[PDB]
Amino acid sequence: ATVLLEVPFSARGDRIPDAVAELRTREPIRKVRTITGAEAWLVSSYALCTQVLEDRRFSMKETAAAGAPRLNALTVPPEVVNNMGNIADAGLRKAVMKAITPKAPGLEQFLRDTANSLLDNLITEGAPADLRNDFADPLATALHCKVLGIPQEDGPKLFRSLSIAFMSSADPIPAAKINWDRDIEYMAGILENPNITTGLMGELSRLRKDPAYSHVSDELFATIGVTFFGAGVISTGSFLTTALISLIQRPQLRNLLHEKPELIPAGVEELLRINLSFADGLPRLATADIQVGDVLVRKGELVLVLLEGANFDPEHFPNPGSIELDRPNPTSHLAFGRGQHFCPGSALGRRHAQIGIEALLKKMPGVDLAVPIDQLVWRTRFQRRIPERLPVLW
Ligand code: HEM
Ligand SMILES: COc1ccc(-c2nn(-c3ccccc3)cc2Cn2ccnc2)cc1
Repeated sequence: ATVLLEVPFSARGDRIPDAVAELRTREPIRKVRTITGAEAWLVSSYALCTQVLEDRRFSMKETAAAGAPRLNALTVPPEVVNNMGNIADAGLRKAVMKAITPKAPGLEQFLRDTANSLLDNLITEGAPADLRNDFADPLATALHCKVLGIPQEDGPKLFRSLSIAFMSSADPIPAAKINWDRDIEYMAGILENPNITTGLMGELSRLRKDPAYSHVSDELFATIGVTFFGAGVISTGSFLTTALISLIQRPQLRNLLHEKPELIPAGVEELLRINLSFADGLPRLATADIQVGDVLVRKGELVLVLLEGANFDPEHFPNPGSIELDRPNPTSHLAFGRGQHFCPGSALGRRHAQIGIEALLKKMPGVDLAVPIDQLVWRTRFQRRIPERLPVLW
């Protein structure tokens, strides 16, 4: 006898398990057991993943309900699971989304300067260099301090919350509440700090004192800062890191993008499509009985939308494991989700990766792994898949 199939299948971010394609072909929605012991429906085809994400009766907010089957333990207060809904109800969605576009004058040049300085320091120190800890993550942290309007010198401490905040744990995490409360206190202080006049926090600070927002809570304002810093930094740092592995693995593509940087946006779009950064399916709780493929999902059941299921589906992306810069449907992947909860930072995440890669290829055109790929250490029980270190030479 065997036990019910357990998710996640693998913490490795450098290869997709053969099991994904087998499930997609034979059982594109099928029952699995999560790390908490709960049962869930794992959805692994493009067509069914899109159906789930585009039907709001598969609810994000209700995943936080007491007694629900859980993918993993909450690491934030349950109301924060509905963060974007709370932002919209407060009348803040347009202002938040304007503050986090990569369009602020000087932002791209800031990103370019920061990337180049980080790379110069690695060259001075000599190979091997760690492109996660000493390039991709600092670049993500610096970008998000700039976008939020907060001091660069505060970035490192805020960053150090993230290896716990973004755990994917079977049980509640005591350190997560310690760090959450401290970071909330920090952002609350930022809102009262007269030096903070730019970026997302500068704008929130002004709206907070505007009569049209006098009954929006100070807790929500601080929460926006904590959640956008954390989600943005973890997502961009982790995506860039694993994208760099996929690029290093492909010397022909590396050289092409070095020789024609105008193709970097199309290359980043394919790197997004093939990215394994999300460690778990996206969770949703059914609020009605809904037919998904051959399965009638019942009200109250947990559904997990496997992004690499959709993004490697050959019915939608032929030759799915190959980076092709000339696909006719290049942005139709689900790397940023789909529907009501589509990533509000998508443009910023694209630009972070594009500029980081452009700078790396100019400074280190011969970049290559400094260890055999099987020597990378894949973080476990985390909401992203990332190597603990990414050692390179050039
Ligand atoms: C390449 C980088 C990024 C990737 C791959 C990514 C991926 C995603 C995905 C897949 C979702 C949907 C989650 C779901 O539907 O359950 C999402 C949502 C979200 N992302 Fe991103 N993201 C990235 C960058 C960013 C940045 C830069 C920010 C903020 C500065 C950000 C903030 C958020 C937030 C707040 C949500 C929740 C949206 C909602 O619930 O409506 N992300 N992201
Ligand atoms: C729906 O927009 C969201 C945005 C962010 C989060 C989230 N922020 N942080 C976090 C960030 C910084 C410090 C500490 C915690 C962790 C999560 C993800 N998480 C945990 C439990 N359930 C979801 C959530 C929603």
